[PDB]
Amino acid sequence: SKVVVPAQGKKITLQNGKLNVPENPIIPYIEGDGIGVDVTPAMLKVVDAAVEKAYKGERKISWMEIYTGEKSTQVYGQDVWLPAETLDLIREYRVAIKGPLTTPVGGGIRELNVALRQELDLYICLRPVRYYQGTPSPVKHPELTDMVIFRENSEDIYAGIEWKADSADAEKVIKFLREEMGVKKIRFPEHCGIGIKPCSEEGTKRLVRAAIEYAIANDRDSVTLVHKGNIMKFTEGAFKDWGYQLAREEFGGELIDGGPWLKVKNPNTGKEIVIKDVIADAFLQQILLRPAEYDVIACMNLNGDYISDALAAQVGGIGIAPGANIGDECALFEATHGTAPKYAGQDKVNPGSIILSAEMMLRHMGWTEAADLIVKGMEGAINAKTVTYDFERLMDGAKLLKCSEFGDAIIENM
Amino acid sequence: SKVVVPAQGKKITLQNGKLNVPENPIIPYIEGDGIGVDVTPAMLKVVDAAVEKAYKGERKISWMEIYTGEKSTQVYGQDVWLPAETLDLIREYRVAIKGPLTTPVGGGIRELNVALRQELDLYICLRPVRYYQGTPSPVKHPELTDMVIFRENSEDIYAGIEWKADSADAEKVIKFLREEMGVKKIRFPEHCGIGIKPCSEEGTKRLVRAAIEYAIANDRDSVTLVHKGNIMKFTEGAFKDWGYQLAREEFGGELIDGGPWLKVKNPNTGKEIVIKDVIADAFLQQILLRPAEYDVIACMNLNGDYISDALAAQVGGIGIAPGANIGDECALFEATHGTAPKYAGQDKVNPGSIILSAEMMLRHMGWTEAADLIVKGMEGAINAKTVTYDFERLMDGAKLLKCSEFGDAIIENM
Ligand SMILES: [Mg+2]
Ligand SMILES: [Mg+2]
Repeated sequence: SKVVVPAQGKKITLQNGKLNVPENPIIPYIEGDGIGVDVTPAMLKVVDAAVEKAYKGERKISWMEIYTGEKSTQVYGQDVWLPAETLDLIREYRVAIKGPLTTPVGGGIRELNVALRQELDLYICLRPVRYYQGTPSPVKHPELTDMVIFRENSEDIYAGIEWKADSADAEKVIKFLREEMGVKKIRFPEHCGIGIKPCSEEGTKRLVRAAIEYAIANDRDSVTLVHKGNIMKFTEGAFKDWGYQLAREEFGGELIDGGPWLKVKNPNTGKEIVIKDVIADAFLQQILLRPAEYDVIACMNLNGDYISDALAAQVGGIGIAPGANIGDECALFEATHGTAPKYAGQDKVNPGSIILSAEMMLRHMGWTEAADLIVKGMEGAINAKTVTYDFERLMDGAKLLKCSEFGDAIIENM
Repeated sequence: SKVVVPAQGKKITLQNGKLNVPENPIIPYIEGDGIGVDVTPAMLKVVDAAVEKAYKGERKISWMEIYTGEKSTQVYGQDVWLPAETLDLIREYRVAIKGPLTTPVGGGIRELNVALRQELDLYICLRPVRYYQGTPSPVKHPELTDMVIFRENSEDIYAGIEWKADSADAEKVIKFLREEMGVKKIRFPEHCGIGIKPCSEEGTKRLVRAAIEYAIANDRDSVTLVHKGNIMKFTEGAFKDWGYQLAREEFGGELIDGGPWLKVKNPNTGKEIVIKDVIADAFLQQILLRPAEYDVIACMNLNGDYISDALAAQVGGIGIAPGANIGDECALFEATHGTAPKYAGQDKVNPGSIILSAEMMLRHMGWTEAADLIVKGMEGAINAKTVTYDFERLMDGAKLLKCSEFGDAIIENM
């Protein structure tokens, strides 16, 4: 109703599990607030250059702007941060990509990024992190990191089931706990806020199934389930046991003998994928001390949040980290950084993240060559030391490029 | 009743907030399971050498072995992993130190380490991490890390309030949530485990008060509250707001203008301590990318768990990381690593952690000179490259010492 749907262009179709992508598909994009106004132009430009170059004019993307966050209130009225048609359109057109989103404080509004994931049931947050040769890193050997995070998006403490301290609701559930459930374990029951952490068996099994499958399809070496199950036995511990059980029941998992680790034979490459687990705080140490030991990672929402942030910082990619939120009916690719309002409009921040989310999207559409051209361009520009301010501060010998220029530098290196 | 309390020796006294330490105090020690049998002898030895050297025979520690974990079942019978007198004795004699602890699976037993903290109400987990010059580090600039973690020990999801999926209890609280609380937010209510996360106002304020005080007393530069309050508003967000409020109300905090950060003037040194906060996943990035920006850290239980593990790995100290659990009535110093059963009895693992927990204990007793001699010894042995296998693997030019020998190497460098 304020979205102008492209005159030329045709809907991506979901013909039973498989995407049927036309040569001129309509892709919804949400510009994003803050520096969204800088990085989303650079991304439209390098993606159009990359499918122009790859298919020699045969294909073109019809971009369709849709709204969420701050831009949505400037388009539909002060009070609408998430248009109900944004959710219908993402679902209708099947893939979309978004820039950073501002969520307001003072208005009782829950995080808009999370809200999209939950509302659309995009239960897989897929964050690939690998080192791009030449980016400044705080660690001695960032080349050793080549991991893929499968973070569960729909349950855990992120579900948003909580009550304020001294509220009547909190007073009530705490009464239910102490009186009806007999819980003698809340140190201070007065002035106490309460959060709920749910972990179901369908919720962890649809995620782990996606991770092992990814591992077969890209014939990766292992799947590590990470969890804090020794303390939280019935949510995080349950997660790990449902994960092993699924590897045993659906993927023909066998004990690497003695247990607990399992071996899954990739039906395609013949290799063996080790299914293993490690306690989450020890994992935070293991990624820094022995990164080559880990490959595909499956975990719950809060852990997945932390893991991907820590790993993106160690490969020097806190501004070039790609992200996808995939459900069964649609997928939403996104910049993983914030809106950085101080820099908005200066054309200076790194477009890197949203551009690599655009390559994940292209790869997801099956337009593999266009997607290969982008990681080619990226490697080329980073190696040329033709870089944006955030990388140049840390490099000696680098040429400082604006956001839009770094876009053109990716197209030059294609 | 199986504890032989020293013939010579005298109880530490708590004469209203202040410890009255005699010259021959009785200190309870729990040996620990696994490599506890290797590292606890080395610690008794370097601490006795350090108070012998410091006070020229005037003082001596009367060590009193008390039991928990696996050793306790070999002493009191198969079923007692935590003697009720362990808790009375730690509380009576005021300071104690423990080695690693095995908690069994298959028996419905909750983590013995956590259980001690909760049972004794030791609400401050105090983990100092700083770099020891010469230890192998995975990062380029570990010298930049000099942080102190104040982790809340008594509430959060660690409190252990959870129910199994398909259990009657879980069926009941989920019914209460959906029907009586109107929660439409559990994606899969069937086959779902449920965990409870409590965060009270007395619980976060007794912790933050301890952290700011530490900061005045050691005139550190800042206190960072870390939290995930944008998602968990009423527990982690509450934590941050109760923390700012306490800095404002008790420590005369003032806006570093515009907000949100506050300035506390140290009544002793005259300097200003900045009180600030940062979202926890971004913090995991900030410690690696800008460690010099952070000093004293205050956070809840799960975050504190993760932060200290990640920081100890970046300074190369996953085996020499000290720890204290401090309450108002007693304190328990501890090895922070696990029991490492494959290595137990080989005299090979690093005694480093429990020895630096012993220096924190000495420092806590006011026996400062003995405590200074230990960090002197430690620096000396690490710099001599006279080291245990875990450091030698990563060093070129190092002399490989057994656990007990590394003990003697600390006494030589004193
Ligand atoms: Mg995050
Ligand atoms: Mg831990």
